[PDB]
Amino acid sequence: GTSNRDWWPNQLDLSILHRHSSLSDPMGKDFNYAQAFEKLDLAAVKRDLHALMTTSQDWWPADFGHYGGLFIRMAWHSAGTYRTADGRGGAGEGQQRFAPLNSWPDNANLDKARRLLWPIKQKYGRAISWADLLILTGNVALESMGFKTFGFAGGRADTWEPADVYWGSEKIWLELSGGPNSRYSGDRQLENPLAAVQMGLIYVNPEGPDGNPDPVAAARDIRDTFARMAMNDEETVALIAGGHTFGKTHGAGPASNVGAEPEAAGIEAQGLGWKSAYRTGKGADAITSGLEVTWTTTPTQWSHNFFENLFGYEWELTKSPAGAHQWVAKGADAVIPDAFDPSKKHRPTMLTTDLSLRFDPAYEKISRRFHENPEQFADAFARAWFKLTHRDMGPRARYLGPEVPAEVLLWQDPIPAVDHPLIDAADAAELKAKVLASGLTVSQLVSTAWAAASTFRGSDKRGGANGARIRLAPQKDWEANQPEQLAAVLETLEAIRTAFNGAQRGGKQVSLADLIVLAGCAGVEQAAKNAGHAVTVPFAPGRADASQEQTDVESMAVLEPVADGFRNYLKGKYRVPAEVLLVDKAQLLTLSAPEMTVLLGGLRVLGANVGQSRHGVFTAREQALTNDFFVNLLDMGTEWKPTAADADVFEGRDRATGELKWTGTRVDLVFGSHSQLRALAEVYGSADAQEKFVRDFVAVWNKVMNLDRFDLA
Amino acid sequence: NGTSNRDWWPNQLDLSILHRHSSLSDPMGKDFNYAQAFEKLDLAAVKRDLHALMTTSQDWWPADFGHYGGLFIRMAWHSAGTYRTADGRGGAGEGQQRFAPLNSWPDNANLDKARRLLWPIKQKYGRAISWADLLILTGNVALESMGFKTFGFAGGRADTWEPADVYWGSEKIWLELSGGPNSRYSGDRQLENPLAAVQMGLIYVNPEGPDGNPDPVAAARDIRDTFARMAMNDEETVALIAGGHTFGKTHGAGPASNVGAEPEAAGIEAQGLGWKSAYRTGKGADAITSGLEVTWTTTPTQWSHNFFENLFGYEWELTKSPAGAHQWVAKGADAVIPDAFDPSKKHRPTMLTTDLSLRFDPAYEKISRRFHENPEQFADAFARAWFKLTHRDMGPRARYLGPEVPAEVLLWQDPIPAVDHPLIDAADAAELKAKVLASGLTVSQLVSTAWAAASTFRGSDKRGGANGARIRLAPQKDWEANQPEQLAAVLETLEAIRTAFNGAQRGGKQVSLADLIVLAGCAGVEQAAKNAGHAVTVPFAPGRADASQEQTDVESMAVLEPVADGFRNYLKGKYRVPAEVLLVDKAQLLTLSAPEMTVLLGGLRVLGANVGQSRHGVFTAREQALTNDFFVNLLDMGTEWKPTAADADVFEGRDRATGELKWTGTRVDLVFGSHSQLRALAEVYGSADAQEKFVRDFVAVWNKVMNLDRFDLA
Ligand code: HEM
Ligand code: HEM
Ligand code: NA
Ligand code: NA
Repeated sequence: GTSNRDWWPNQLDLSILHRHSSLSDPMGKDFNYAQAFEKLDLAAVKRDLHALMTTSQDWWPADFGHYGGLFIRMAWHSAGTYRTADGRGGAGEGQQRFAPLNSWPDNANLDKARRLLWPIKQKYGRAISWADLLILTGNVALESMGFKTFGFAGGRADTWEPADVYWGSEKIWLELSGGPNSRYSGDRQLENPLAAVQMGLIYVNPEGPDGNPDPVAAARDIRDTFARMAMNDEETVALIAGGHTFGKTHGAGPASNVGAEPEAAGIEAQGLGWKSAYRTGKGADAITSGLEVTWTTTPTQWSHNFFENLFGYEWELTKSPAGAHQWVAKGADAVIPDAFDPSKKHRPTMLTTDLSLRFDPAYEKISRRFHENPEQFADAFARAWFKLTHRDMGPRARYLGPEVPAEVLLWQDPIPAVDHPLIDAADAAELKAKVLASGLTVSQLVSTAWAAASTFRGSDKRGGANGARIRLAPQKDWEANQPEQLAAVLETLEAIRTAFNGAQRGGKQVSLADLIVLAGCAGVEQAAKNAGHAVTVPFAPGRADASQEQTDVESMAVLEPVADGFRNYLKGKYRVPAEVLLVDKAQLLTLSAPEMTVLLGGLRVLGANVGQSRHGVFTAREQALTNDFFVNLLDMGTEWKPTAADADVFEGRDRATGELKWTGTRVDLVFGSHSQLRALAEVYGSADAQEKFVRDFVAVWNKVMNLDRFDLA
Repeated sequence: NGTSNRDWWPNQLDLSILHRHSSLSDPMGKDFNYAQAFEKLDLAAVKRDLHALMTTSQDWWPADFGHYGGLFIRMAWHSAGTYRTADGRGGAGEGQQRFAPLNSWPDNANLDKARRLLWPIKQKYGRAISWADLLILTGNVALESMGFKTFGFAGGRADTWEPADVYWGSEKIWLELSGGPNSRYSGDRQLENPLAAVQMGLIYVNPEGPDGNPDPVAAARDIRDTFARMAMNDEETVALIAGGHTFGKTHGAGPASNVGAEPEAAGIEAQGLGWKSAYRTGKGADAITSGLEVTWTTTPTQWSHNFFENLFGYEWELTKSPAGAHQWVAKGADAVIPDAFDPSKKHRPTMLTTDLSLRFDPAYEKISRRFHENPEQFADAFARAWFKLTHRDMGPRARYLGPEVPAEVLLWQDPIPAVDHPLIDAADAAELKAKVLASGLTVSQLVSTAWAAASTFRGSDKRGGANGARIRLAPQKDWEANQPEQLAAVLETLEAIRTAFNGAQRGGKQVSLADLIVLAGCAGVEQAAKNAGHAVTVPFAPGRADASQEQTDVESMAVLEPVADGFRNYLKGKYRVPAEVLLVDKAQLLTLSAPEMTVLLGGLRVLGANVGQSRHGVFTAREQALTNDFFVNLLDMGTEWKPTAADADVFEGRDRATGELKWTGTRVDLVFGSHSQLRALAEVYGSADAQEKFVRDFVAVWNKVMNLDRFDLA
């Protein structure tokens, strides 16, 4: 059947904002995963997982009699889709069980691994999510094989539909770079927000870049992709060598023997795929990647044999039985066990990408340190494995269960504990009046609180106003945050704070994080009063203030808003139209289309635009909270045309006289163009809508202010 | 553009249709009730404002003849005109003309203008009048302004907030003529169900003639077919076409190549409008809409009997408009038709091919002549047909709101008689459930009968459902999916219970068969829970009434026959669309989400609801017990599944280790173990902590289905 996307393939896509509705969720509206998980007998689950490890199923027999390498790969791929650019991907939603990830070529045969876990999932039901179970299974694999993990936290609630993630524009799986939808340009520059070299890969190609078996060039791709997943060189080496201490690859025959991926497979395959016609199609005959490498002499036991082999041999370029490029140790004896025939041994083998860890000079230094000092290796891998598998989990307040590591890690964006009584409702009223008596304006207050709170992204639960990181580097100097204006606001609020905190008894104090948000709340109430309407904006205390030393400035970079349509801001010129970036921002903020619409129309009239731009400020009562954005946008008495200077800026003129009334950007005018968004704008621009507009604006503002408040969850 | 799952797997089933229209996309609060808003609207004030608008010409789209009435009648007829009786989809009832694709169909060109003219009134009255109501009300006021007395009007069409998911065809080219790679025609001009238009982007037919051939006789065939697929017979069809074309004009002042992008394709600066034209002033006298240039009557802004005087009073010659389209001009006629803008110009009478159909098709000619000779008959038929057109998708009369609702009950409304007696109470319900369970009717029989009765409902046009007890009447009683012999036996037993209970009452209390069928079904579900060891309560609301055969139009009922009902593992024949797609379509008509579809189907399988007692998907050894066995067995990896060599749509589930046959299933059964989203939902209900959740969710969805048509309780 032909669909709107067929007819109008470039039209904006709002359905990404309405995913994850109560309609698609099988759990009741009142289900709380954390409450379920907190009563799970986690130790029982781990005993069942430990037993599974060596309980082979004949439909996918265990290599070496142990599923631990398969499950480590499964967990690494669950986490391994994460990109720092947008926070999207990662293990936190269990999306490996849905399309497309369940059918990526790099996820081949992980369908088998997840099917092996259905009995346990069935047994414990809603008390352990698939998302949590994939990671826990990887940890138990590690522990069953003699590796001491760093810990584990539960709390990843399951999702029920595919996420809407941009994974690239190629139309062919695994397409090599330089096609019509190439994700590379320039001198091998990978397009943001992507963090993989080919469509359907986790990070890099195991043969080498676009299949060229050069370990030195492959290392460049490794470094780039892993940095786009928030991993540095030490962590990268630790992870790759750690993982490839275990198990094996599968390439026993030609790939043409492997059939349809799960989403393409017949109904009878019951959710599995990659059925293979090569011999038995499984076990000793399995084909996954097409490579046939076994790294260590004890694939089912932690060891330091990976680096012993890597540095103890020179390596020769060869082909697997499927024709893939891979490496074999020169002159070596047959010392590696076969996965099924106890009478057969094999030479040491390596991937191109493994040899990267010796042949890239910076990696070699780390690898040599880890080979000489395997205890350093083990501790770096434990820490990296916990970061890999937790990087999208959000604040430590979300971590559940008895195995949470106590050590606070800089990458967690930690927030200090609160050790003092909080302000009450009368205190909050006192502080709102003091803020308004200071002379800070509605625009100042709104804009500051907006800046602080709107760094949140629901993709990885980073950002938000908790921490008061807006006062620290690098947030205080981001262009969108108007650094000179911001510093003046913060100085005034810090003086209010000092004065209130100095008058208290009992140890009650207010943090700057809370006062920044409360102050914005006062600005919204004041704006409403300027419009002739008394409203109270909700406020929940309990945010704390992080220090500079507790803030990783490099990792915070990815949270800079380079496009924030809510402030009519674009840092530079992008290929993607500004309205598309607005809906992307809205999705990261967890807003629906109605919420996005009200929020933006209110922010325009409040003075939230960066630089005090008049674009979209369709009011003569700026700093009053009215629906004037919508009534003026929708007025057919005004005609709009792009300016000669800038096609992305439009003038609104009176249709009869030509007199200039307004200017606006694409982000402003989309609300009067897109048929769905216009329908929303009409509700808030109707003559009965003043009360509704204010109430819904207050509700969405409070939602934004609370996005990172998992202490209140 | 970014690659999507639909790009990778373009045939994989689409569940998002079941989760449209969530609370997320709706700007109104979850407790907004449009009916309550509407009932406090000052409808008379609205109508005065509409009357004023008719002659308030805007310079960006100047009014023909100084009166927007013809544009607004066309706007309202196109709002209603997308309706198809096959699935009940389309029509005016959701205001979908303001969203894609309908807002940009070629046949809806310049109706963007019409809607924009109505924004000030919409703004002024806000939530108290929906767009969907306002489009039809405007059409009514246009007719009244121009001297035609309407049959009435009902409000209550709530607005919707995103595009509906309707199959409009498979063509990938607007307006494609027939016989292409995605043709909606095969055979001897057989239009594919559920479609009710000849070309992609048309309302019904091509005004030049079939595939552009200007033959009024063959055009008539397309008209009859498409109109019938919109629930309209010959009398109604002639009344509507001639009634409509009593007003206004078409627009074709220059070549079509002058007309730019439709609204969904236009630039942001167009602010939601489209079809900007570079021909002269682009508007008014110079307007280009269809490409045809026809004005039917000597008074295009006043109700008249001139359409049929012209149609029969002249012989007609084939000509071309200024844009090159085929149309007809009256041979020898004087210039008697006014110009829309220049008082000094007059024009000869002109007609479309499809208008000439009403004279050259022999059946239509007889009706046309009758209307020409008896203009009061014409007026009354058009009034009634205009009301039907604009209300056919509104559902039971209980939904109709406001002071202008016609009192007359019309057959097409599938009327249900008023209840005029006390209803059964809770003690009575318990007494009747006990009687039913003591009769020896089985769980299977009770569940199946109530399912059959209630699951005819479809939310597209709000037809069907268990109210009325139409399952006992023709044609429902004879539908294959309803198991006519079994059904007769059940109905005879329930009628005997009914008669015995009703005969013992005082005070006028009685129970309808419609309620008893539903109550008996509830008792079946209760019994099945008991058989599983579980206490359970199934909610029941009395108040259904029994309709008569005479209140039940058998031909209109035919389109409600389930030819595919995955919930009973039924498919009447072989179809091109795979059975699991048909299941999701049926769930959409039933208003079910994916979790509800899932739980419902797995429970109905174990209760014995399958047609013919088929064992397909009956994955239990305790049939007639309400358990989650369907899910636990479907998900057991100890079973391997393969299609049979006899029928590739039937699968055998064998023990993986022995080969022993354990079960058989269809595509509708197995999709729950294959589709990645459906399987996720099956896993919840197949978990060891899920038995009570399954029962409680099943009871809820069952009750939901039993009450779908209960707009008396709304
Ligand atoms: C440059 C990065 C990496 C590359 C190119 C890569 C590549 C691959 C490939 C091609 C396979 C074989 C799949 C198959 O045929 O079955 C595989 C297996 C595996 N990988 Fe990696 N890998 C990378 C990093 C990792 C990381 C970070 C971990 C975990 C910490 C990991 C753990 C594993 C394990 C445990 C296996 C064995 C699976 C089994 O025994 O079934 N790898 N790797
Ligand atoms: C066989 C069925 C029909 C066909 C092929 C048809 C075709 C058309 C076409 C091509 C136009 C010209 C559009 C333009 O260029 O502006 C039009 C105009 C119009 N039609 Fe029909 N029509 C049909 C039935 C209807 C019905 C059922 C009604 C309403 C009861 C209706 C009412 C109108 C009116 C009032 C106009 C004039 C619009 C104006 O003045 O702007 N027509 N029709
Ligand atoms: Na994420
Ligand atoms: Na409909």
